[PDB]
Formats: sequence, C-alpha cells, structure tokens
Amino acid sequence: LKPEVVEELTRKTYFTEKEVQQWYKGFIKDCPLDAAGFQKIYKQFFPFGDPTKFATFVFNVFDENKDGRIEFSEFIQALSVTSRGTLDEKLRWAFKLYDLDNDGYITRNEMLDIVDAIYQMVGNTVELPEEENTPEKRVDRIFAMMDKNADGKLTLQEFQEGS
Amino acid sequence: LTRKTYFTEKEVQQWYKGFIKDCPSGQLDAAGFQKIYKQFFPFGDPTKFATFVFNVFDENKDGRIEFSEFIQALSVTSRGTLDEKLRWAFKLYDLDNDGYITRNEMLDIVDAIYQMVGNTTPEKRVDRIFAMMDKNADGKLTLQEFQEGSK
Ligand SMILES: [Ca+2]
Ligand SMILES: [Ca+2]
Ligand SMILES: [Ca+2]
Ligand SMILES: [Ca+2]
Ligand SMILES: [Ca+2]
Ligand SMILES: [Ca+2]
Repeated sequence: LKPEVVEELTRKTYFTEKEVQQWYKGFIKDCPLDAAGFQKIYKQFFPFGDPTKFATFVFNVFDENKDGRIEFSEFIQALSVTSRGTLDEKLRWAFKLYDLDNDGYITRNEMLDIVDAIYQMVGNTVELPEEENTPEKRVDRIFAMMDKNADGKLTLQEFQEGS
Repeated sequence: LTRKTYFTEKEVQQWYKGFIKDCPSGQLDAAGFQKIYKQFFPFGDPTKFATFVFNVFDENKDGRIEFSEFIQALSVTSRGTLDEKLRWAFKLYDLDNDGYITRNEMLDIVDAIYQMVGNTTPEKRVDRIFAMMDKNADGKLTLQEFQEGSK
C-alpha cells in the first residue's frame, strides 16, 4: 500500500521510507476516526479526568483541511514536528493549539482554554499529581511575561522568545 | 455475564459492540495502545505514560487487552467509588507490583506525565507530595497512605 506518497511524506516529515510504511500499517490497523470517534476513544483509553475538551482542540489541529477526518497525511506530519521537527517548528506547532480562532494571535482566554483543558485531564484529578497553581493564575503569570507590549495578545515571536 | 461490574447487562452489550468496533481482533496490544497515545499527545512523547497505563489495563499481564480487562477498567475509573478509583491508580504508580509506591516510581509517573505535554520540575514535585503522604517516613507509600493522602 502507498506508492509515491511515501516519497512525498518523507520530504515533509524527515521520517524514513521505512518508517512511513510502518506508521501507515499501524494507522489502518491497531485501534482505529472522526471528531466523535476520537473524542470517545480518548475517554476510554485515558481514564483520568475528562479529556473531552482537549480531545476537541487536538482533533482540530490534526484535521488541517477541516473535512472532519484525520487522513494519514495529516497524522504523519503532526507526529513529525513533535518528534523530528526543529525548535522553531515545534513552537509554531504549539502556537496553532493555543491560537483557537487562527488569526495569528493568542489571547488570554484562548490560552486559558487550552491550559484548562489540559488541567482537567492530569491537573485536577485525584489520581494524578499536579498542579500547584490554577489555569487562572498560571496563564496570568505567563501572559504577563510573554506579552512584552502588553496589548492583551501574544504574537508568535512573543510566544517563541518567551519559551 | 459480568454483573460484577457497575454496568448493567444492558450496558455491557453496548460496550462489547463498541469494542469490536474499535479493535475487531478483540486484542489491542501495546503497539496499538502506544500509537493512539501519540495521537492524544502530539506535543511530546507519551511513550512512557502509555506503557504504564497499558499495564494497569492488562491485568493478567499477557501483553494484550481482552474485553474482560477493558470493561473492568472503565467501570472502576468512570463509576467506581473514590477508594476504588484510588486503588486502580495505585497499580499505575506501583510499577513492580510489590504493594508499595517508592520515591523513584512516583517520579517515573510524574516525569512520564511531564514528557507527554512538555512543550505547551518532576524532582521538586515528587519530594513535595511524597513527604506529605508518607506519614511514617519509611520511603514507601501504602495504598492507605496513598488513598488518605489524595483525599
Ligand atoms: Ca482531514
Ligand atoms: Ca487568536
Ligand atoms: Ca503582544
Ligand atoms: Ca490480558
Ligand atoms: Ca513499588
Ligand atoms: Ca509509609
């Protein structure tokens, strides 16, 4: 399966032509997916807190062409940046998660929406440790630091340098 | 025939329907469990935490998740009492299954959580909660110390 797609998903991911095949072999086999399916599979296999919120945010970054499904092209490239990507690409990858409305800015409420979604999964359970502060207070501390010009919005540059 | 779980036998029918809908082979192994965690945390490396969680699901430790282990795990974690939820979590921390949670084991859990999201310290954090829960200061955590310490 997969012919000259492998060559293409090699130049865009820096995975080898041996790794792209195994990830496809594993993609259609194993466990699996639309938004509903990914959301419920996240609830089943990650039984700590409520992964409902974060599952939605993650799915939307996965589904780049916004068709309601995660094709192999989107999955292998998303996996690429976090595992093989440069620091710049990784911070830009994190930026898309926070930038909910995709306008090139991170607002205080946008960052709060992400932090709180993560907080509900591992930060607020009685089973897993963490945190020490609150998504309310953590975002205020980090926003005050990164927002150099204090305009209430975070650019990619402010986000990158702050990190 | 598992009336032994907080599910009705009307709910059990539906969960098997969903099980064979997910993994039709009836056996999701470590590799399959590992890659979906890659999906659940595409901002780091969920490898460590995926392994730990998988070991708690797979109760008989054969490297596979049968329906029996899957249906019992969902029960305790989603509908179980606080003690039962804390007891199920205890197995996660207790890596070597000796009935204790040691300092490095909990550190192994926290950093595993730290590694999966670490882009968007574990040392100072573990010292804080371990000192709190370990009442007799023997360097080990019992289920009782863990349960009371969490509440
Ligand atoms: Ca898509
Ligand atoms: Ca925005
Ligand atoms: Ca700004
Ligand atoms: Ca098993
Ligand atoms: Ca132990
Ligand atoms: Ca003790």
